[PDB]
Amino acid sequence: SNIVMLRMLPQAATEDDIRGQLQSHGVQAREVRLMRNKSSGQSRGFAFVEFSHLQDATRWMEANQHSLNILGQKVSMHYSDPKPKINEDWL
Repeated sequence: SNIVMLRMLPQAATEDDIRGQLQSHGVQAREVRLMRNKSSGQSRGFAFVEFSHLQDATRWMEANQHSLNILGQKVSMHYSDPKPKINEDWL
């Protein structure tokens, strides 16, 4: 899988906090879904982070033993899908 659902985030965390954590492991995020949007609803105490490479999700997962820590909150990580297999990317 290349998606990393980050459950148990705080309200206060940002898209940019996560950019920091990804880059500390030396992993690009392809995309980040954490607050900001309003519309789709990314502002709940989770993220839906996606990687360019299926291995890279597993990289960030296992290199943190399947738990991160952002603004002190203990965050869990879960594959919410294998990959986005929609035929559209603007729907």
